[PDB]
Amino acid sequence: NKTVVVTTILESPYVMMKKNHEMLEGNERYEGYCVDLAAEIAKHCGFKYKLTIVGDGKYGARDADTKIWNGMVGELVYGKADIAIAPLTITLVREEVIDFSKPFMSLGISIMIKKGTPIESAEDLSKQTEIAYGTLDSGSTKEFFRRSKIAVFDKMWTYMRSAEPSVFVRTTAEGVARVRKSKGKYAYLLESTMNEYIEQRKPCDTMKVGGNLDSKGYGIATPKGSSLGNAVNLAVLKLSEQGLLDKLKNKWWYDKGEC
Amino acid sequence: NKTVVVTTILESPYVMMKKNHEMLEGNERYEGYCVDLAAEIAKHCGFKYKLTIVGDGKYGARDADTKIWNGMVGELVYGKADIAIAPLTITLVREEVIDFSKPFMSLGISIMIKKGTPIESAEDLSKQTEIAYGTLDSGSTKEFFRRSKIAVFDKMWTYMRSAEPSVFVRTTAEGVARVRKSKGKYAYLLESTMNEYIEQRKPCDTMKVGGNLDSKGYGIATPKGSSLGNAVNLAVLKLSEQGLLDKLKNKWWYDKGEC
Ligand SMILES: CCN(Cc1cc(=O)n2nc(C)sc2n1)c1ccccc1
Ligand SMILES: N[C@@H](CCC(=O)O)C(=O)O
Ligand SMILES: N[C@@H](CCC(=O)O)C(=O)O
Ligand SMILES: C[As](C)(=O)[O-]
Ligand SMILES: [Zn+2]
Ligand SMILES: [Zn+2]
Ligand SMILES: [Zn+2]
Ligand SMILES: [Zn+2]
Repeated sequence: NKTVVVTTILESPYVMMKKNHEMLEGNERYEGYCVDLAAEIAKHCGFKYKLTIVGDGKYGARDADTKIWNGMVGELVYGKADIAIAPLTITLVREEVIDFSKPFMSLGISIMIKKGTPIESAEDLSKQTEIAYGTLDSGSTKEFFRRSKIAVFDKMWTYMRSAEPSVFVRTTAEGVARVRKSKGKYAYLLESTMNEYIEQRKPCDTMKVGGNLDSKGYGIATPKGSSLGNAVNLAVLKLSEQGLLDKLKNKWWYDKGEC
Repeated sequence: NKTVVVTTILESPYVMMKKNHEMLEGNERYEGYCVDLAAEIAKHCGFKYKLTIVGDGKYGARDADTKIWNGMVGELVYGKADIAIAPLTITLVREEVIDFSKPFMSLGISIMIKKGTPIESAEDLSKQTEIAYGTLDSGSTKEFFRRSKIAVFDKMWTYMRSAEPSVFVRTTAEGVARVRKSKGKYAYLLESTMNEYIEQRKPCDTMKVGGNLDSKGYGIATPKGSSLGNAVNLAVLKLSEQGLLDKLKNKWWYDKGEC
């Protein structure tokens, strides 16, 4: 019986450093939605675990011409972690190389603007040029636009992939800072979950506008054919049905919202 | 190469008899979201199929005494069908005996009222007796209330399980008709998908009120360990990422709206 290595990512409010983390040890250094969820999954499946932050700070993408997976997906694919408990989006290209539980949280790509920005939709972004816009790198949102055959989204991708300087950012935090610092001249495309969270945080100067561009979910991921997969899947469904996932969302998004 | 037997259920707008069904044969008798979905799934997985309407007209529940499954779930469990393509809710007790694809559509339990009924929430229903309320039999909504430790819902189940005359119905259509003819003295608990569909159909006298009580999804189901399960799962994700599922939702819900 071995300690399960959990890969996750510093992404608020999923996993964050506790204020006093320096004086704490192991799993106690972290807090957030996925820290709470990991404890519950492990309890219900009966395993001990170690939270580890993914080394390259990425979600997971396959390099073209190198074909190596980076991020949390890479940690699973190459045997460095036993399970990923993170806001990791269920996508076809990932499900081909790793296993996902049923989803524990729903989301869709969405638009973040600085308040007052003259934008209400993706169509709006696509039909103008004054306001720049981009996505996270090495994630499922970038891939959505890269692959889309829908005219509005193809138009946005054609713009974003060629825009200079780059409209892509390394972390969600970078995208949010760029929105806040650009006086309305930058909009950020990110998952509704993260958008909704930031909307509840000081300085309360951003907001989600328009509907979501797609509809999908986060899943708990394991290496393909892992024996952990079945129990983890059943645990997600149990925690869903018992209302835990709704409680955790309220706790980390809304209960202590600052706006 | 064998023709795949698909079990499904007559439930609008998922599977409906075409107006001219009496002169049509086989799969062409039927239309709707799940008829379209079946055709897409079959094309991407490369099989031929026959749509069959579930014999007992039920989704699926286990008899507490005999432990025998009925409905579509039973047809899969006992080898009568190869796959279920229907608004079949992903649940823990079901996933223990059959396999589900990743979800193709989201839903939550919701309240249907006759327009003008003084009800805004589940909490409202629980705190009164003038307006009776019930659910579908042999489905996931009934099981939700039976197994709910949440205060308001637990209170609701105690009322419903002992209600006389019975507040439970055999079909969604029976529930809706009961709302429409009870002059506001019956409210129906049903999935948001079906609620939102009915609200857009003549005679436009019903309404979805309040938020959803939970958050979950429908999946394509296969018997445990079936060879079809893998391909079906990937096909759902492909259709999701293509925007096809969104297209079908708009086609059958809102393009066909008449209120
Ligand atoms: C997260 C709660 N859901 C809803 C949900 C999640 C999700 O990824 N997608 N993708 C779609 C395409 S429709 C949808 N609905 C859920 C949870 C467990 C089992 C099924 C659903
Ligand atoms: N959740 C995304 C990362 C965030 C984004 O791409 O917007 C993923 O799994 O790649
Ligand atoms: N979709 C439900 C049936 C409808 C309901 O229970 O409200 C099921 O799979 O059981
Ligand atoms: C397994 As428990 C009810 O202590 O989270
Ligand atoms: Zn620190
Ligand atoms: Zn628990
Ligand atoms: Zn197709
Ligand atoms: Zn009770």
